Amino acid sequence: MRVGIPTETKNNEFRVAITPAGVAELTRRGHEVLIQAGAGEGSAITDADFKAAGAQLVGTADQVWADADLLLKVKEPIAAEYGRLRHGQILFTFLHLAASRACTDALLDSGTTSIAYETVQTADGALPLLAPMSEVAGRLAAQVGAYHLMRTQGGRGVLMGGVPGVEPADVVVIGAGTAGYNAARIANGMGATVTVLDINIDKLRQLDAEFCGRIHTRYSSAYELEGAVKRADLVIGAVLVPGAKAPKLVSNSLVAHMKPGAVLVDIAIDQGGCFEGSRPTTYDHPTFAVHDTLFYCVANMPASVPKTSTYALTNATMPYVLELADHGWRAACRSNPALAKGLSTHEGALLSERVATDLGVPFTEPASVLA
Ligand SMILES: CNc1ncnc2c1ncn2[C@@H]1O[C@H](CO)[C@@H](O)[C@H]1O
Repeated sequence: MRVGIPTETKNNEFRVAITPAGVAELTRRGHEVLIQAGAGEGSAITDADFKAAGAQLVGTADQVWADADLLLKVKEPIAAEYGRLRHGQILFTFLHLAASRACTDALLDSGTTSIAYETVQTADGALPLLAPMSEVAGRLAAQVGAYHLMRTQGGRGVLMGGVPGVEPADVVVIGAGTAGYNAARIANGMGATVTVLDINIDKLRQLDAEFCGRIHTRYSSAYELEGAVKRADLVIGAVLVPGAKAPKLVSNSLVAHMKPGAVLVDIAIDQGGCFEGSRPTTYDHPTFAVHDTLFYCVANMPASVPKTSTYALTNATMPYVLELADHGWRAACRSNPALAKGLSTHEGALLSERVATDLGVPFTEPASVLA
């Protein structure tokens, strides 16, 4: 058994799918760990750090993919990587197959076995590998929203927390899930007057207790959302629905009635976004205009703080990585139903019903390959 970790190849993808701690634990259990030279540098992990932990440093991506029985990544394989996919390999990474027929087809045709980080799901319904990325994105949303509120960024020119005697930014967070909770928490810590909207009153009750009412909570009726958004300096869209696409909760018509220079940060942009006018941008020109407002729609936000997010992710993936390495995909999935819910492809079979219907291709019951 060799576990291989290649360098991430997507635009501004600085994260890596393992850290020296994880390398140490794998090598201690008798597994070889092959890591592409430079793979951790985006995350401030040097080749020397990885080697001291037991990793075999490999000069090329091609050798990692060729030699590895278990291949750990952060993002989905891109076109340039399709020719590296292999029948006898297990790939464990964020896949988002519903968003790519091409990626889905590449995995099936290769016959490879793949497990998606984002559909690994515990009995209580939680998504333990997606969770830390939602936490990072939410906290990032507050700090990037604060920055783009500066007049020198085209924003309204409002300081998050005000100063004594002067109004703070009015911040509206749409969605009180993991991402939204974390956005409201940081925005609140910066001094902003934060209102969180959700249709799940239990989540609002949780926010109300945690901050003793300092974070305002409003039931998200259409009337309430319009009114709050109209008054906001900063709107953070954090309604991320697990699976298919995000609802368009904020219309361009509504945007036209917003304060000039208001900033809208969509952290559901990887699901088409929850604003109507949202188009996925990137760090080069992260913002565009919509009716005198500024939209921030950068996809893959956690990639911008890789030192943090590499650890957040791999801390969460570690026990699954160890199970897969120790026991192989089938035994691991048989023993751990949370991991089985991530099973995506195997030997040309597509194993996600939700992915299959969204693409309109056949689905093979996961039970048929596990039992
Ligand atoms: C108005 N429409 C809406 N407004 C506010 N939150 C919503 C919403 N639709 C879904 N959500 C919430 O989004 C959160 C995270 O996806 C969940 O807590 C949902 O309850």
